[PDB]
Amino acid sequence: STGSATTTPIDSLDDAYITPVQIGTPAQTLNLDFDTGSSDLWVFSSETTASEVDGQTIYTPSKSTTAKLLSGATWSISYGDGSSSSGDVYTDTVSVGGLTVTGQAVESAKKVSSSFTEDSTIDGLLGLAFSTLNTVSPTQQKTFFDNAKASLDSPVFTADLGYHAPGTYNFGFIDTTAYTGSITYTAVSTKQGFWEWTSTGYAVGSGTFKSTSIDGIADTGTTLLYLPATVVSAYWAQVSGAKSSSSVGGYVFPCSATLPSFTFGVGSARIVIPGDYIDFGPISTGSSSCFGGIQSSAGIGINIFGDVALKAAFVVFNGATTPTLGFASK
Repeated sequence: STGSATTTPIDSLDDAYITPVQIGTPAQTLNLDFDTGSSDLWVFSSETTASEVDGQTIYTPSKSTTAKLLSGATWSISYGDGSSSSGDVYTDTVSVGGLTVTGQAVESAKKVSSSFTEDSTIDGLLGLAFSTLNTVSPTQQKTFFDNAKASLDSPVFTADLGYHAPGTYNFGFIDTTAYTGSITYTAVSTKQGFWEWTSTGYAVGSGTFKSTSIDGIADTGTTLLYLPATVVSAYWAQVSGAKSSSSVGGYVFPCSATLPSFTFGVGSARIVIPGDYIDFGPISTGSSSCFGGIQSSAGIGINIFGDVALKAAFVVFNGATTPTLGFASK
């Protein structure tokens, strides 16, 4: 089997991407944030505290003939941005882009933090990291990808995120028309439960490439590119007037600037992030100070190749017995 679904930016900045997902019988379609940095499929639901729901589409298990309470199971998750959610668990039929999993754990939110409430466009998350991170207790549950894997033509999914445009998540096949050149594959460590890999270096604009190992995670659920303070300082030093602002919470730059590109290494290959991808616009409405798309990972504890990086590439998440990551230009 295979699946193919379009993923669409939630706003004009590409702050996140939503992908329609069919849950239950008859289908209830929710728009979920596919997140390769976590491993819980959770939804706004009929059980979510009413005051914490503001415009989201909810899953109502009582209206699904295939829903079953997973008795005794609870979940609770906290994300790197400080947001959180928790609740109980149902199993139900879940389909993405024509690919169907029966008996998928659908984690129903009883509580969500304010950031989720305030984002009316995201009806929940669909985790695509390794199932070892799943938070369901006392019986840990499998991700949608893990459940689908044996049925897939090939044990892979791909992320093809657009810049200010829709893109595609494919399951079970590599679309050879979706990228240019060849795909370069690189080793993955699953020790922390992430799609963790080591970039071979970077360049700023037309500058020379610096060969250096940068361990990080491929995370579709993180908006920006978070790299070591040395790397980030070298980037922003090439932008007149750019500075790190403690008040704002990172690097800002004059909105009048033209940003240089940023290149990252994948083995001997190179992925170029155009300068425009690094512009996240005014810090507040009408401001002439703009927020940077490359930020320091210092104090996160991990480097994160988020959407800013991933959307410059066609990315293969290879879930074979020895997982790997592939990157191609597009």
